[PDB]
Amino acid sequence: MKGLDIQKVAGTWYSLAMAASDISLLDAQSAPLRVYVEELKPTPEGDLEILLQKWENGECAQKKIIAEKTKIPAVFKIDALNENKVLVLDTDYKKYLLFCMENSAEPEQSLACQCLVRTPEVDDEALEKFDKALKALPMHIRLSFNPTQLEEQCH
Amino acid sequence: LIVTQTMKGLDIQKVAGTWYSLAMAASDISLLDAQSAPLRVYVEELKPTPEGDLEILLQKWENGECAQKKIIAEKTKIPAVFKIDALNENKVLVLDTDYKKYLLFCMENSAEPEQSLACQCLVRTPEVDDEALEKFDKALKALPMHIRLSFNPTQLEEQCHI
Ligand SMILES: CCCCCCCCCCCCOS(=O)(=O)O
Ligand SMILES: CCCCCCCCCCCCOS(=O)(=O)O
Ligand SMILES: CCCCCCCCCCCCOS(=O)(=O)O
Repeated sequence: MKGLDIQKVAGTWYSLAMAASDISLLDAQSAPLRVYVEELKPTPEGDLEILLQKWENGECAQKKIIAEKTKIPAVFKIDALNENKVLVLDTDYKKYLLFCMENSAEPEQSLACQCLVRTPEVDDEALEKFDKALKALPMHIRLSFNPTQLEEQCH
Repeated sequence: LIVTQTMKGLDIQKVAGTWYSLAMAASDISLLDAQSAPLRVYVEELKPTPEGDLEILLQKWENGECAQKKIIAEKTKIPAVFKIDALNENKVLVLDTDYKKYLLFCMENSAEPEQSLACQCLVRTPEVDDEALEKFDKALKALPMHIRLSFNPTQLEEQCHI
């Protein structure tokens, strides 16, 4: 996607759907890449704070990741445990956001994608765009959640 | 669910032999998610019985080993529909097949049809058949699936798709 206005993706988001290239990365509620985005907050430094949930050590834990802008407008660099690049595939700011995360050292084995939406409702158009994008990427696991799970901690 | 194969009739003799679980999908994530999830089963062989029933050799990951089991799917008065004695799955529905390449089937609890629904795409050889996967996806479009899994040929050739 050509260009991102960070100010315009601020606020609450819900992880409506996920997909990954390796099954074991989303294989469990405690799988390494099973993360639920909650809020995107621009920082005074111009970076993007990501508030998300992850099942860790037997509890739903909050994690804070900083996405720094790069020379490519849709690509960010995150200091995270298992991923280091986030690519925003598509967004309308107002309804949905499609992104992918990967570890640049192992791009194929680490690729995961998510469909984020602004409200805890099944956005069929967002899921259609997400599936169309996934058609061209080597995904072997796909997960989708219902609004009740979307309103629960760690779904 | 529409058992499309019911109209065409099912010839058990022509489904005999080796099969590979290329893809699976389920309405409830927790039933198919983990490697030891209850409905994460891998069909190995179909063997018609003298009674017209269908013996099924399958693999299942349990307690850090995988295990093999033989189950008997019993014929019914409706073609492509079978009864299986399992803890919480009791009906197998053969959605589609061409006998020579792919076989789309589903398993469900008739008592709890939607929360228990799982479906699989079986193929004759350990290769990715994207036509089979496309028929599988078209069938899944009308089912309330929330998890989908597909495997690569090496996993197809491995015990328990390890
Ligand atoms: C019988 C368990 C019910 C748990 C419901 C949790 C639903 C959240 C999404 C599925 C993750 C769960 O996947 S799991 O394989 O780790 O259980
Ligand atoms: C423009 C912002 C769009 C990105 C929002 C979601 C990115 C969060 C990625 C989590 C990485 C998880 O990394 S991990 O090491 O904890 O598994
Ligand atoms: C070509 C048709 C193949 C049909 C295979 C059906 C496999 C049955 C798996 C039941 C899982 C067991 O679940 S349980 O929890 O109830 O024991």
